[PDB]
Amino acid sequence: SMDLRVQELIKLICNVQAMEEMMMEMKYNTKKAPLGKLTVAQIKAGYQSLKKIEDCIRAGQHGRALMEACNEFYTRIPHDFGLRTPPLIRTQKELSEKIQLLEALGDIEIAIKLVKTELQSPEHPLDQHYRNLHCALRPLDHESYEFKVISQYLQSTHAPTHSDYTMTLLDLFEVEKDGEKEAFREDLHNRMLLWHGSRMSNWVGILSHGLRIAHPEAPITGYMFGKGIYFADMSSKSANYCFASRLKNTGLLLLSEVALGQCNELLEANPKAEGLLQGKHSTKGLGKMAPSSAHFVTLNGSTVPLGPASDTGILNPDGYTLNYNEYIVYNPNQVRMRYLLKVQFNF
Ligand SMILES: Oc1ccc2c(c1)sc1nncn12
Repeated sequence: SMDLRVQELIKLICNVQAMEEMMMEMKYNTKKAPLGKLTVAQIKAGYQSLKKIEDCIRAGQHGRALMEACNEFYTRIPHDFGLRTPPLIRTQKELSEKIQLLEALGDIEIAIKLVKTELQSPEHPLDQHYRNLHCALRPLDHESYEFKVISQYLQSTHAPTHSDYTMTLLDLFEVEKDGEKEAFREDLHNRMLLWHGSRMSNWVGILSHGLRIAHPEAPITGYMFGKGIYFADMSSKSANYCFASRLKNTGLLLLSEVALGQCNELLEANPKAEGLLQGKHSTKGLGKMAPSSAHFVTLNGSTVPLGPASDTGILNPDGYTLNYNEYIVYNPNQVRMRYLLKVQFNF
């Protein structure tokens, strides 16, 4: 039967009640728009509505035109603000939160289809849920070399500007998504083992379908370097995207092999960065701080950029400089998911 540590992981990520609660925390109205009736049509219409809001934000047009565009969004994607006036979506940050909400609904839509029982199946439902992921998860020995390198990568690349929590590694799984090896660009140079964080609602989607580029209808300004798959070399930069809290302080972190090839190195946000590649295989947003190559090690022949991070001396002379690197590939065939960390956030 299923390892007890794998059963606990599946039970955790397949919990629809937890998805309901995360959605209610993001102000989505699960009473008016239940997760059972969630569709890709509803989400796509939501993205279309956020595009009009993006246009108002871009132009500095608040007031009544913004209020009308926001009502269309709240009609297409029901929210619960109780007795409060529904707030305007006014800042790029606010727009990003609504893109993240629709990205969460997309992975929950996948989860609701997958976390179904068949009468005829002789399997416990938990077992059926795991089989339906088409993704092997194997628990690793805490005395193993891999666990030691991954513990060090987690701790040594916790950024100094993310001092509101530490992370304790509760457990570690090897990930083997069916088909991901066969698809992967093994040929490409510059293969790095990099971080990705996501909300607890998203892991069924990510493990069963892999990391995916943003929806085509999503507002382009939601994406600092366009519609690719985003990774960090600093554990805490990625772990901030877990959105864990004091009350929900268990999250997951993913390590993937990312075939970066030649990076187009950029100093400032450019949502059209995908077009600027021109023969290059990835975008690298340069940070002020990064692990130094003197501390690099390998795991399964991928480079692990162990910290501590130090000043890169990179500055954007005409803009904000990223504190930390980020890596964007625009094709899932440049990603191979490899490890899944069960992380206790110490707030
Ligand atoms: O601009 C971004 C957006 C998302 C994102 C990063 C950079 S690095 C990372 N790790 N998990 C999620 N992410």
